Amino acid sequence: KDVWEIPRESLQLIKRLGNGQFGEVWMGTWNGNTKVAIKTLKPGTMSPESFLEEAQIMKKLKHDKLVQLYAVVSEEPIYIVTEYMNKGSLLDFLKDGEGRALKLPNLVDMAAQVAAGMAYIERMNYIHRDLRSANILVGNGLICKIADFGLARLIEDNEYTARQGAKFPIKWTAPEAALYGRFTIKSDVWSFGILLTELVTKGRVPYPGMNNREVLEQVERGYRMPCPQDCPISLHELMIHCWKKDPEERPTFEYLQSFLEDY
Repeated sequence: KDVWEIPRESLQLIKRLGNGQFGEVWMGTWNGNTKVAIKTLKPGTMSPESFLEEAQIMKKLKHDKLVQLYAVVSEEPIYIVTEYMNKGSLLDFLKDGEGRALKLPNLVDMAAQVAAGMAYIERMNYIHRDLRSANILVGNGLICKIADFGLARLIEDNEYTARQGAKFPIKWTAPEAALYGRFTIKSDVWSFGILLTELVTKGRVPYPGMNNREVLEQVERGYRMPCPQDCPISLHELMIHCWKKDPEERPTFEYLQSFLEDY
């Protein structure tokens, strides 16, 4: 029988943690002693086969800076049981005073963690496609992990041409991806670049006064974001590095991981 399969009896949902277009994520315990997170699938929403494509990828990706899969309940409603992160979303962790009081050297640290996780996915020939503050979960001791592999794909030749329909976060998504549906690890690099922006401005929304419509034209014409306040030019140059038009010209997460790891 399946090694990851588990009996819905051993799961005791206790609190809603978040939502999704295909399901609601909950907090609950497994076998009465381990805190877990359950990513359920709303019945009339998506195919059990599809929902499960995320779990399939999760069983193939194991890194410490990546939310780990604990089990799966393959019968409707589907369940994806994973590691529970105390602090919650990086986005909301910054939007307060706990992680908000956080000083640079500390923020740079968490960033280095996200690069390490990305570097792994890089080597694994995977693509996240939805990299950003809200999808980064924070655990105890300022630990940061990448979560939500709903749109993650194993890179074929080198990119992924979506159905040219799905709508992605215009502000975090690279231009060649949202205009040609040409996604690559380099596209996440662009997104990493915008995450720095967030992680550096207390979880502010990228491209302040503009809208997905506007942001689409400036970036295109070659205009990027300016160095955020109390933000070194040093790592803003890192951000403009991540926002280059030619993806080949953008750095690799390996580089990125070390760069932030050194200061």
